[PDB]
Formats: sequence, C-alpha cells, structure tokens
Amino acid sequence: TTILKHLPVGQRIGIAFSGGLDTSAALLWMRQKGAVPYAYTANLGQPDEEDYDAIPRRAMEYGAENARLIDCRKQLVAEGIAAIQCGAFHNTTGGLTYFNTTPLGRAVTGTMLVAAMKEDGVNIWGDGSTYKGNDIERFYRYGLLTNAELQIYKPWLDTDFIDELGGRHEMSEFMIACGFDYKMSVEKAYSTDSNMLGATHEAKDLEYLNSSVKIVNPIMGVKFWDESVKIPAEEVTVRFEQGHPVALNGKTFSDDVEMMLEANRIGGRHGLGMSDQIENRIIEAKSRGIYEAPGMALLHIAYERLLTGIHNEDTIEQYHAHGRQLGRLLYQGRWFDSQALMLRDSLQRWVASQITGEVTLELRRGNDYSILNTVSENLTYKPESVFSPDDRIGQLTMRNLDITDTREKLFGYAKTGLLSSSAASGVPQVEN
Amino acid sequence: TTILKHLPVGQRIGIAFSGGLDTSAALLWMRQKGAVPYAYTANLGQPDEEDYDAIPRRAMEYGAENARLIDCRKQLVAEGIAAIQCGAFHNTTGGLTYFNTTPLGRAVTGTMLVAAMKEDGVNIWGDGSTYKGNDIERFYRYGLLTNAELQIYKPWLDTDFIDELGGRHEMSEFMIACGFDYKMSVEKAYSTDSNMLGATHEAKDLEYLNSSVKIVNPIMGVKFWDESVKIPAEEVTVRFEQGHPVALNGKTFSDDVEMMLEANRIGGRHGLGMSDQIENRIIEAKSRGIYEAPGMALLHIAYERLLTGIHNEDTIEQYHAHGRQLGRLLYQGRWFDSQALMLRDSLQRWVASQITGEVTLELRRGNDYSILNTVSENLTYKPESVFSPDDRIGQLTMRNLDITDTREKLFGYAKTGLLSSSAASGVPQVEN
Amino acid sequence: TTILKHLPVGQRIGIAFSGGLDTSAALLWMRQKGAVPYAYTANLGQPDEEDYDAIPRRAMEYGAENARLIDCRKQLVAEGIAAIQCGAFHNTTGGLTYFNTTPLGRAVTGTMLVAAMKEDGVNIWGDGSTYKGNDIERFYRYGLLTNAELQIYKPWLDTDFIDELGGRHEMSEFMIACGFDYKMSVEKAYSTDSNMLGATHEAKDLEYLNSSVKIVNPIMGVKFWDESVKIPAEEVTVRFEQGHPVALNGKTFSDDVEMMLEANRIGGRHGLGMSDQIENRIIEAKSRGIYEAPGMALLHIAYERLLTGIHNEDTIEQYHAHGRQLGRLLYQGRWFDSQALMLRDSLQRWVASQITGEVTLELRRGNDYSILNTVSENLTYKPESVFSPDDRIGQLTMRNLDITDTREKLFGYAKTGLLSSSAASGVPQVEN
Amino acid sequence: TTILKHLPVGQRIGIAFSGGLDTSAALLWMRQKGAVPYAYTANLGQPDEEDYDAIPRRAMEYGAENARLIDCRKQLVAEGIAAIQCGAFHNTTGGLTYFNTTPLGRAVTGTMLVAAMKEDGVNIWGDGSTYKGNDIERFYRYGLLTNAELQIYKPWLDTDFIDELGGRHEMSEFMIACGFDYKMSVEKAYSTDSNMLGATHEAKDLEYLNSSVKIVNPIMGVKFWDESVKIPAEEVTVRFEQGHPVALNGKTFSDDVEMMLEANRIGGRHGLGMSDQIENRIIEAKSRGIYEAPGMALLHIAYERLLTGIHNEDTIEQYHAHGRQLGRLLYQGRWFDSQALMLRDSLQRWVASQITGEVTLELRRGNDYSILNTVSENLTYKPESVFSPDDRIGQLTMRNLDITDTREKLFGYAKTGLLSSSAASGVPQVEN
Ligand SMILES: NC(=O)NCCC[C@H](N)C(=O)O
Ligand SMILES: NC(=O)NCCC[C@H](N)C(=O)O
Ligand SMILES: NC(=O)NCCC[C@H](N)C(=O)O
Ligand SMILES: NC(=O)NCCC[C@H](N)C(=O)O
Ligand SMILES: N[C@@H](CC(=O)O)C(=O)O
Ligand SMILES: N[C@@H](CC(=O)O)C(=O)O
Ligand SMILES: N[C@@H](CC(=O)O)C(=O)O
Ligand SMILES: N[C@@H](CC(=O)O)C(=O)O
Repeated sequence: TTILKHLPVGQRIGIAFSGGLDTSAALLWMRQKGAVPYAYTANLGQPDEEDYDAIPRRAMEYGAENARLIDCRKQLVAEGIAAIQCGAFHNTTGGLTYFNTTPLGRAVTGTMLVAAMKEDGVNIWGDGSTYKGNDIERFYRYGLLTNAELQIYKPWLDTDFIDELGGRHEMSEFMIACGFDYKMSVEKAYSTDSNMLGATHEAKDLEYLNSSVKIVNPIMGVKFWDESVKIPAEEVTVRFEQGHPVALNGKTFSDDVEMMLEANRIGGRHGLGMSDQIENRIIEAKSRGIYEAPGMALLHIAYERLLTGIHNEDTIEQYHAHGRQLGRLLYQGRWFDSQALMLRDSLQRWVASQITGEVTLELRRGNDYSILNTVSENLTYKPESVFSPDDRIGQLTMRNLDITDTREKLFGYAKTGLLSSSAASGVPQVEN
Repeated sequence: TTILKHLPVGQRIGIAFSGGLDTSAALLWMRQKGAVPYAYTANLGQPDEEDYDAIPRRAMEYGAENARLIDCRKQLVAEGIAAIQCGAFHNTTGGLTYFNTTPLGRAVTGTMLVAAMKEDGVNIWGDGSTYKGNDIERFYRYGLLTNAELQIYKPWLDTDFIDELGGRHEMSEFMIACGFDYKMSVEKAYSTDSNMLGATHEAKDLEYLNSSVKIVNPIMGVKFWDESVKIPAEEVTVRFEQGHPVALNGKTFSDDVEMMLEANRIGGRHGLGMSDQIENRIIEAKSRGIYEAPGMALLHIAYERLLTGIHNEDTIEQYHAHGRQLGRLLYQGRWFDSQALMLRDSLQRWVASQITGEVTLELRRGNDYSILNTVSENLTYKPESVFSPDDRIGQLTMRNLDITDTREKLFGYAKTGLLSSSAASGVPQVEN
Repeated sequence: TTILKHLPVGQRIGIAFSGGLDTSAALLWMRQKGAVPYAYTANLGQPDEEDYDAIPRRAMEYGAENARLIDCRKQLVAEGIAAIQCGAFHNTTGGLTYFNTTPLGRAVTGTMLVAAMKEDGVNIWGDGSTYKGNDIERFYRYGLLTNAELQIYKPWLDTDFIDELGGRHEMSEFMIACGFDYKMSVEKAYSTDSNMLGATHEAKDLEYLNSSVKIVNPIMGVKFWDESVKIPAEEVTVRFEQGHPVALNGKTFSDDVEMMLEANRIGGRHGLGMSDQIENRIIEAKSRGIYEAPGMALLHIAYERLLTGIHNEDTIEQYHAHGRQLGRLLYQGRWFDSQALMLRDSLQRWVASQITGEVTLELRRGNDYSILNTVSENLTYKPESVFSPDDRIGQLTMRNLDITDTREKLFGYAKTGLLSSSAASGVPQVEN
Repeated sequence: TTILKHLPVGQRIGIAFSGGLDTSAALLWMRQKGAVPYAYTANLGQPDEEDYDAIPRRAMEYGAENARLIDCRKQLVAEGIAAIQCGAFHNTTGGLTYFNTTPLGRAVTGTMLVAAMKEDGVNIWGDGSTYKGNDIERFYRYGLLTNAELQIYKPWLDTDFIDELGGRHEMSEFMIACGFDYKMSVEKAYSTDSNMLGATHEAKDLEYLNSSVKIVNPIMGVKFWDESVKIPAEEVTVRFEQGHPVALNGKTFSDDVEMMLEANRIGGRHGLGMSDQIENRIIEAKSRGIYEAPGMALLHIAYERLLTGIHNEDTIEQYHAHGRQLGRLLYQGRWFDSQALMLRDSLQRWVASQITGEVTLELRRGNDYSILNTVSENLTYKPESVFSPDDRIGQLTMRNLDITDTREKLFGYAKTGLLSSSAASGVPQVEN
C-alpha cells in the first residue's frame, strides 16, 4: 500500500524535522526500533524561528542518519505573491480574510522536501500532522505528486508508537531515558503553524468559541486589542509593476523575500490582517482558527484598490469568482492540479499584468486603516463630452421591452402564489 | 415615447421632492411654464433629516398642486434585512464592503412613490438624478415596473430649463425673482444620498483619488480617523432568530425600524462599516465613493460569523456566489427581476432560515473590532470517536488514482511547454 | 463502527433484494451463517421487470425472515420531474445528456427502503453495489440520512463470503448445494441498472472504448442504429402547466406515473435520448456507460424549448449553471443536502412555475428530430414601435467609454507581450 | 458624435459591400448625394457564394471610388477553432447547440474590413445591419476597437435615404432609374447570414413559431427531415493534436481552411448540427433562428468526447462554465474584451492543449449518430489494485459527520416549515 501502518524496519525514512519533542522523540524511537531516519527541515522564514541551522544539528544529535535544511523562502514568497495576484482566499467572515498561508506553506514544503529526499534515495515520508486535519492530506497529495514511488509512514499514527509514547510527558521522559538532558518548552493554550506569509493558531483553548484573540500572543504583530499598547498612525505606500509588488514606501528590494519581510514589519506594527475564522476542513467538519498575515494583508489591500480602478466589471466579477474557487483548491491541497493552474494562470496573465500603480494608506490599529491616495498609469477611472443626455434617453428606452417582460413575470408570480403582491401597488413581496 | 424631452404643458407631473434648491426651483419653473406639479417626499429615515413634515409644506409654498410624505421606512428596512440575509453586496476592496444602501433606497423609493402617484391619477414622473449616473436608470426601471403607463419628465434635463436655470446661483436667484426670500445652504465638497441604511458620498472633490475620507464629515458615525476623537472600546451582542435580527445587547424591539435605528447608533459610535470604493457604474464607466452604513455592517458581521459556524462549504460557496451576483443586480436596479428574486428567495429560505444565534463583539475604531463569543443552537461546529486513523488512511488512499492523473498532466504541461518544470524536482513552475 | 466488516450473527439484516443470484445467494448464506435476513424489493417500474410480486416470494423461498415489496414509483417520477424542471443533468458530450436516472433511483430507493426497514425494527442494511462505484456511497448517504442508527453490512464485501462464494458459478452451485433447482440466466456483455426513468448499461465489454452502442440490446427503446429496423416519423405534442408535464398528444393522465409511462413509449419507438458517456465517478476515476431515458429526453426537449421562449438571459444562464451544479450533487448522492435543495427549490419556484405551454415535435431516429411548433400564454418571444433607430444610436453611443478602455487594454496586453498584436491592424492575436 | 445621422457629403465612406440590392443601391445613392463610397467585401468562404471576384467589380460598376476583396478565411477558421476548443456556445435547447457562427464572422469581419479601410485613409464605416438586431452593435464595437477615430454612417438608417428608397421595389427601380438593367433575385421566406463556419436563417416567415425547419432550404447540408432524400450511414474519424483538428478520415490538410471545408462536406452530407433556437438578443428581446454548422458540429462532438476521457471533473465543470460565459460574450460582440480573452486563453492553454486523440463516429440523419471508438495517448480513462474494499470503507466513514449535519438540517427545515417531511420516514418533501 501507499501508507505504511507500521515501522518499516531497516528502511530509510525521511521525516519533516521541524524540531520539537514530537519529531525529536520520533527520530530516537524510529532509530531505536530499527529504522534509518533522515531529517529534512524547511527554512520557511518562520517569524518565531531565530536559529534554523541549529535544527539539523539537533536531528543529528538525536540519531539522524543525515540532516538537511532545505531553504524554501524564495518559492514560498513566489507562491504567496501568486495568491495575492489571484485573490485566492476563500475563508472570509464579514469581509475579513484568511490568506491561506498554511496551505501555501504546505504546497511548497510538501514538494520541496520530498524532492530533496528523492535526491538522497529516500522513498518513505513522514510528518507530524494529525489524522483529523487538512495538513495530512495536503502533504500526502504534494508528496505523491512529486514522487510517484513515495510511501508514507507517520510514527505518530503507529499504534505501537502511541502505546509506548502517549503524550508530551511520556515523550519528554523518553528523551531523558534515551540519555538526553531534554527540557521541554512552555506549553501554550493553542498550537501554531507559521511561515513567512503567516501564522495560524488553533486547537486547545481556541477550540472554544468563547475564547478570543485575547488569549493569543501574536508572533507577527502587536496586541492591537490591548488599549494600553501604543500604536502611532502610520502612512505607507505600496507600488506594483505589472502586478508584482516592487516597492514599499518608495524603496525597492534586492529580492522578493526582503520585500515580504518588510511588508510584514509594516503590517505587524499595526496588527493588520488578523482574523478569527470558523471554517470547513477537507473532511467536512468545522475548525476554528485565529490567523496572522500582516504583509499579505498589506499587499492584498493595495492590489485590490488598484484592481478596482483598472478593470471592468465582468473582469472583476471573474477575479472574485475564480479567486474564491482557487482559494478552496489551494486549501484542499490542489494548488498544482489542472483546475487550479488554469484559474491561477488566467488571473496572472490577464488581470495582474495590468496592475501597475501605487496606493497610499494610513494604518492605525488592526484592520482600521484609511486609503489616502491611488495612482496608476493604467487607471480607467478618470475624474473627468463622449455622450449626451439624449444618448442616455435612448439607452434607457432600449430597456422597455424587458421591463415589460419582468412586470408580466411579477404578475405571473403573484398569480401562482409566489408573490403576495407584484409591483402594482408598491414593493413586490415574496409570499412568506 | 416614454421619456418626455420637453415640459408637458397642462399635465400633472409628479416629482420626487426631497427638498432643496433643485426640486424647489423645478416646482416653481414647471408651475410657471404651465405644468401642474405634484410633490411626493419619501420618508427614508435619513440620518441628516430632522423635520420631514416641513418638506411637503415647502412644496405647497412653492406652488405644488398637492404635496405628500410617503413613509418608506418599514419597506426600506425589510429590504435591507433581506440584503443582509443574502450578502447581496458586490463592491468590495480588500474585503471592505459597500452595502448597496442607495440601490436599496431606490428600489423602495422608485416603487412606492410611483405607486402613490398612481393613486392620485398622476402618470408623469421626474427626479433629480443626472443622465450620467446609475440612479436615473434605477428610478426609470422601478417606476415603469410599478406603472406600465408611466412617462418620465426631468426638467433638469430639459434644454429649455438648463438655458434659463443653469447652476445653483441662477436657481437661487430664480427663487428670489419668484418672490421667495430663499437662502441656499452651505455647499459641501461632495454630494450625498442618505437613508436609514446608509449614506453615500461622491462627486465634486471626491472625484479626485487624492482626496480621502478625511474631507468627509460623516453623518452616521464619528471621525474615527481623527486621533483626537475619543472612542471607548465597546462590547455588543447581536442575536438572530431564523435569520432575523431580533436583539441588540439583549434587548428586543417593537419593530425592525427601531432595531435598525439602534444598530446604527451602536455602529456609529465607532464609525464601523465605512469604506472607500472605486466602482463600475451601469453605463460601464467608473465612479468613486465614500460610504457609511454602521448598522448594516454590524448585522453583516454577526450574520456571517453565525453562517460560518452553521453551514457546509458548498452552501457557503453558493451564498457568496449568489450574493455577489444579486448584489450586482441590486446595483443595476434589477432587485425585483426574476434573476434576482430567484437568488434572494433561495438564500432567505435555505441559508438564512437556519441562522439562529448570537455573536459578541468588541468594537473599537472604524473596522477594527474583535469577535468575543459565538453561540447557536444550530452550530455544526463542535469543539468536541466517529472516525479512526485507519478510516482516514482509506480516505487518503482513495485519492491515488486522481493524483497520478494530475502528475501525468504536470508532465504533459511541461512537455507542451506550459510549465517550466513539473513537480518532479519541486514546485511546478508556469513558463513565464 | 458504521460499516460492519463481518456478518452480524444473530441480528436482523435488511437487504435490497432485487432478485437474482447475488442477492439470492446472499440470503441463503446469511441465513446459513446465523443472521436473520429480511428482504425489501423496490418497485421502480423497471422496463425489464414483468412480475414484481414474484420477487418477495423468492426471498421467502430462500429463507428470508420476511419479504416486502416497497412501491417507489410515485416518488421516483416526482423526483424525475423535479430533475427535468431543474435541468439537473451534468454529464453531457457534444450536447447529448445523461439524465442522472440511476442517481434519482438511488435517492428514492435508499431513503424508502431504509425507512421501511425502520418500521420493522431492522437497523442493519446491505445492497449489492461494489466498493468501486458510486452506488455504494449513494446508498450509504441516503440510508444514514433516513436512519441515524443504521449500520451497513454487505456480505459481498465480506472476505468470508468471497472466500466461499467467489463468482457466479460458485454461487449458482451454492444455490444447488443448498437444495434449490436453481437455473442462472443468460449473461449479457454488460451490466444494467434500470428504473422507470432510465436504464444504465456499463461494465464488462462496455469498459472498452471500442465497444459501442451496437453491442447493446436497448430495453426502453429500439435499435435505431440498425438500418433494418423501420421507424416511421412521428409527431408528438408535450404540454406543461406551471412546469408540470400534464399532456402528451392532447391526452391528460390520472397520475404522473402513467404520464411518464406514456412518455417512455413515445420516446422508445424512436430510441430518443440514448447517449454514450465517459464520466468521473465520485472517487475521481472514470467510468463509461451507455444510457437510455426516452421519456425524460422527450420532456427535457419540450421543457427547454418553452424555457427559451419565456425567460430572460440572466435567468436562463442561472438555470444552466444551477442545473449543472445540482446534477453533480445528484450524482454524488447529495440530492437532499442543503446545497442541492436550495438550487432545486429555487429553479422549481422561479423558473418552472412559468413554464406553461406546448411543444410539437417530429421524432425520427435516435436524437434526430425537428421542432414543429411552440406555443405558450407566457411567451416573451413575440413575432411582432417601442423603440426608434435613434434610441439605438444612443444605446450604442453609451458603449464608447468602455470600448476605449478595452482598446487600451489590448494595447497594454500587446505591450507586456500577451498579445502578438492588438486590434490596430486586425484580429487581435494571443501570443503563442 | 460617433454615429453620423445624415450623409457626410464630400467624405470617403467605407461600406461592407456584400453585394445585393441594399449595398448596391446604397453605393449609387451615396455617390449620387455627394459622398465618395469605397467598397470592401469580406471573403468568408460563404457556402452560397461561387464568385467573390465578381463582387468588387459590381461595386466599381455602381460608382465605388475603389473596391477591395479582403480575404478573411484564415482568421475566421482560426477563431472558429478557438471557439471549438473553448466550447464557447451558450444558446442550447435540449442540448442542441448554436455554434455562434455569425458572432465569429462579425469579430473577424468587423476588425479586418475596418483595418483595411484604415489603410486607405477611410475613417467612416457603414454596413446593412438593422437597428433592431445584434449585428449593428457587434460591428460598432469591433470597428471602434480597431479604429479609435472611426465614425459610423448607415444610409439604411438615414431618414433621407428611407424616404426616397423605401423597400426592395423602390430600390430595384432606383437601380433601373440610375441606368442599370438591374434584375433582383428570387426572395426567400427568411434572411440568411452565412460564412464558412455556418449559416444562420431568421426573420420573415421564420418569425412565426409555427414555421419550422421544413420551410428552409439548407445551404450547407441536406434536407434530412425529408424522408425521400437518401442518406447512407457514414463512418468518420476526427483526430486532434494538442487540441488542434489535424485529420479527418486519416487525411491531413495543407491548412486549416481546407480542413474546415472538408469537415463541412462530411457533416453536410448528413445535415449534422442543425438546430432551431429562440434566443435573447443583446437588447433583451427574443429572436428565433434556424442554424447550420456541419463542420463545427463534427469537431465539437469529437473534441468533447476526448475531453470526457481526459480531464477531471473540476476541470470539465470549469470548461462548461467558462465556455457558456465566453459564448455569451462572443454573442455580445465582446470576443476580444479582457473578460473574454482571459477565459479563452485559459481554456486553450490548460484544457485544449491535452486534447490529443481520435474519435470514430457513424453519422446518419441530422443529429442522429453513434460513437464507435475513442482513443487518446492522454486518456485518464482506463478499462483496467490501487485501492482496497477496506480503503473505501474508510472513505465512506469519513462522510459521517457531515451526513449528520445534513440530517439535522433536514429536521430544522421541517421544523421551520420549509419541508413537509425530512428523511425520517422516506423522501424529504419541500412544502408546496
Ligand atoms: N496550528 C495549526 O495547526 N494550523 C494549521 C492549519 C491552519 C488552517 N486551519 C488551515 O487549514 O490552513
Ligand atoms: N451622492 C450620491 O450621488 N450617491 C448615490 C450613488 C451611490 C453609489 N455610487 C451607488 O450607485 O449606489
Ligand atoms: N449498470 C450500472 O451499474 N449502472 C449504474 C450506474 C450508472 C451511472 N454510471 C451512474 O453512476 O449514474
Ligand atoms: N439572418 C441573419 O440575420 N442572421 C444573423 C444573426 C444570427 C443569430 N441570431 C446571431 O445573432 O448570431
Ligand atoms: N495542523 C493540524 C490542523 C490541520 O492539519 O488542519 C493537524 O495536523 O491536525
Ligand atoms: N446620484 C448621482 C450618482 C448616480 O446616480 O449614480 C447621479 O444622479 O448621477
Ligand atoms: N452499480 C455499479 C456502478 C456504480 O455503482 O457506480 C457498482 O455497484 O459498482
Ligand atoms: N442581421 C440581422 C439580425 C441581427 O443583427 O441580430 C439584423 O441586422 O437585424
């Protein structure tokens, strides 16, 4: 089968070693039960990571046959920018958007780490995602897409493993019993997946709808909800060239990673982009999360403001429709499937290519901001004798036949009982 | 024809008398040129109107054959609530929404005032909307829908009228010359259309993209962008029953108008809901506006938060798609056309009927707020042994055939040149 | 768990007893291994069934604790008519449509037979659908929807069962060994699922794309592809009232089942509606089928012809879009889920309610037919001074601003390299 | 203004000279009233045209300053093939499709003839389309797109012209009075627009819904409805390479025009593709037409059959949705607008690029045909141990949570009155 239920003794197993008790304990346990574990750590520019080079060394200290750090920042930012160009975000609440940052991280991580293992002749994969979430399926799909011969082994789902190593306490004691003066970190009231595009918090106390953003200590921005933290209003300019974010506050960057890093700083000072979403997981059961994505939010606002001053209505409607559909595919782990690529490619080529301009905003607290200026050499919006009042009288008169058709429909609907009353005496009323 | 180009001497002409120089001068001029003008004023609960009863009297003072005040508040709020239940809002920028408040006002005004004229045997209609905007067409459609025999006469578009009465100065002098000690009001740097659902500001200085919300003096809320205005954080609860907004902060209301009035007060203290949009008019040319809708925004946020904890993904996707399409139809003046009614009715019956619950928010400045609690007897979201790890391994394995199909597609796309590279070595790349 | 992997000894198990070796052998085997089997047979008006009453008796002869015949014809036809009103058909090839007849049969069968078992205190269900198709999942969903406590047991998927009773030969010998002078029928080169709405043929030799409709012996119509079968051209009239098919050739019926039965006869004489489709199963793997649905096809053609003479473009576009989406949900076994009901209800209320009229056709062979007449008291199509040439000049002139915007876009696209050339010298060309 | 209401005396006016009384009489009349008329005739490979070179000569005989024949066949076929690749056809009745052949002809004609006039310094355009149809607006848009300075003058809409030259009789007498022994052709009971892609018949007697295809003498195919015309069954193979039609019956062609010409012959022998549609014109009023497009129909059927054996469900759903939307844009004259190009480009790149294969059909009469074989090196359909019965049990079990959610919804809908009954006792029933 594709998924190995129990430890493949004697075989090389590649595991996404993010570091931390779960992956650390798994390395020792696998190495202990007879498997040859290889560690691969993705450099995703995590806002809460300050020493990536130390991670592969810890894997080696714990028995890894070999350990590698795969830099995925360039690809992550490129896909994040593509997501921005396509408005590929489907989970919204009252307009506030989740920027699908974890889904983007998985697309890049799942393909690059598996490709890297491919290089080292490692054909068995394993990551710590649970059998209850979306990530296990995202990694599964991206991995198999990259390596047709891939097999999956998740010690965390192996009954043998769980029997021995139940929870965090058993695992930390396991580290100690294995000869390592291990000291487990302080446990938060929620779990977090983070990368340069965003941080997603959920589980534990965030599973209760009565818990709010107040129990969260943001890692990409400030506590804007705390009236005691001072946040001075700030002006920022975002400029695009053919849809590509090239300048922030008039400054260009040597690469897009530095640009995103700066967009994150600007947005973070204000807590821009944070939202609270209840969403539908791939397995059709709901999950609740609190999300951060300051840089993505900043670019999203500027990009759409320009879009509204540049494209026609049919094109904007298609951008919203295709973007929402693509956002869902991205969330499902299908970002590289034909149905996704066709929408992504289309929006990048025909919509984003014309987004050249600059937007000036004043950021205050959280999602409270104002648009101060909008400029573009491609605007179709023009403050300024192409048509006359009489031309409009003609255009209005052309509507008469269809208006009559609708009036007759309203009469018909009232007749068959659908409407309480038509437009004859006022506002049509749908029978209740 | 339907549209009378020149004054119908001797005939009864009904005009939407909002009050103000344009309609006042038109009454005198029409009465002067030989027409019999009738005034109809819609009570829309305008936030900037404090004495509706005075308006019909001014029409009578100016020569109106008769003057009437048509109360449209109940219908306006009912349609506004329907819009909320359907998420019928299509103009969004970075998520910030325009709540189509003027379009909703026109649907109710255009049908009720024309129906009222019908009662008085008046079959000629006229309002002050320009030949350049959307309103002239909204009124046109709603009027004809209600009265098949309606004819339209807009003195403001009559060459004879414009020759004599050019601008505001000529008109005010006309009032004086006609024997009225008329005193024209202070002129703002933008025009405004307002009603109990919202206020829409545009034209004049707002036509420049360098002008911002800063030149606007909000009439439904506070200047949250001015750091000197104090705005204490405030907790608010919004509760729905089968999709109907019934309680704010635990209090119920004798009618929906009082509810909306209170939603407006709560939202207004914070400036909730204000946005700046560049949009596409019906005639396919762009327009820029700054909008207020505090109560609508408040209900919208609570309604969608509940929706996310109650409906499945396909149903939510259909709510967003149908709502955006309906929003556009609403904006086009087709709110009562079959293609709109079918979407509106559908969302009200199958989506809104299940929205029973309460949302607790903390409002701060503008659109900066936090969700504090979400409850519903209908939640499908549940913080809490229906499926096992092995059940998921099966579900994941069922994806294999299609994943292979996609891998082959990626190879094919790379072959025909579409992709630089497939997933074989990492992240697929669309050829640039 | 929900699905019992092995025989629930001692328990009452309800099985969909269509009759035939598979269900017959299963009854004996289950009764033999210690289970108490109950038989439920759905009367679906199968075109190839001539003696339904005989089936429950055979179940009793084979050991059934009890046997029942559940009449599902009325419900089947009602859902088929709803499908017609909604154009709920998504699998089309060059326009030729699959009328989702098996999916409709499952929705009705899965709910009614399980509800019937409910009555007899039977809470374990089992049908002969394979683990490779769509039916196992349709029955699963409809059954659980009707009975929350339902458990599923499919002897045909029980390793114990397969070990003993492999194929048809082992089973027929099993019948003999169990004391029944059993004689298995003639085996066809494909399998068939049939009901009053249609017959679906697939599997066996139909799995090869080189096999065609020529290997099929149609059970609802004639072999129109065989030039030797004579098929006289025939005129037929189909009349609807508020979307309901009420008359065929000027004759009304005592009930809708008789109407569908007659629609089947008319269509069958010609082989109307037959198609060959390669489709995507729920598990994302393709399947090939040859389908019959003479009556459904007849009503579909008349219904849509009327629709085109009655509804406006936006409404027709929504009918096609919603119908295709609903067709897919129907095929997935989600015909009663909220996302389906909302589309179905909407189309029935606002689109079908106005479909009152009569269409006259001449049927010849297969899908070769001609429309001879179309009438409706609700037509908006009228062969017959509402607008003048000058009104149109105005309407055309109003397009100028946007045309300029598009011309500029074409220049822009040519500039960034998207287009080889704009419209400047002729036909714009997308860079290859 | 853009549209000149009366003859521009002294100016060069370019007119689409198809030949025939209307354009011939207009040339003399314009040349007579003081204008300098230039003739441009599009070679569209009309099935009913046998001598294109003779047309410019007749224009010269009638006074044209100059006359040119612009060959548009290559471009017409290229756009027709693009339409096929995108399924850009929106008017369907019971599945039978209108292949938007006139709209495709206008896109190519309107741009190329205007571009040609551009070359000769002619900036005033005029064609014979009426102020009541779609063509006047298609030509208007395509012309202005190609030439920003274009002005339009249609003598047929000039009151002066109509006063003098009313109908066909007045015009033929005008030709005679102008010194030409003119002999007008036999008048048919309908009008026709034809090109190499198709022929569209409408107006006159076809305006009555009681007239049928029987009054039409097809110009691209045979009278398949006439039982006396013999039509031998015929086998045909259609093969594509990366979505491009390259071979018919195993033979390749020196160019696509020859390919389409042959596709037309094959389809024509059978009358394949003919349909009768009632549709919605751009001005929102219905029109009835009878259409021919034998070659387009042939390619459409083969193309879609391959599509169904090659692409996944999401991709096929997007092909149908985008194609229908694009078909409408094509019909509206917006084939080169951004909202159209984005859908067209997308379908060509991601869907059509993979359509490599061959389909074998047997054509009989009209749209009665059978699929005999389907082959493709890219099929994802495979008649032939990737997943086990137990894998499916897991996949089915994962549906439980959502099924419960739907069951609860059905209970809720029954409670609020929407449903008569839920699934508890059988088939859910929507309250009537
Ligand atoms: N802490 C986490 O586990 N976050 C990862 C998932 C985030 C979000 N629910 C998603 O599926 O994208
Ligand atoms: N001040 C205004 O004229 N506002 C009315 C129009 C508001 C907005 N552009 C709309 O069309 O709904
Ligand atoms: N013979 C059959 O097994 N037919 C039943 C399935 C028909 C078609 N593939 C469907 O899923 O509706
Ligand atoms: N005979 C014609 O005038 N045909 C041209 C129009 C065909 C069809 N109604 C269309 O608009 O494409
Ligand atoms: N990362 C979490 C949430 C998710 O995957 O959706 C898990 O592994 O379950
Ligand atoms: N009320 C403004 C704007 C609009 O109608 O769209 C006008 O009359 O032009
Ligand atoms: N009835 C067949 C086909 C299907 O279910 O889709 C099976 O049981 O596999
Ligand atoms: N060609 C016809 C029909 C159409 O244009 O739609 C006309 O000129 O009116």
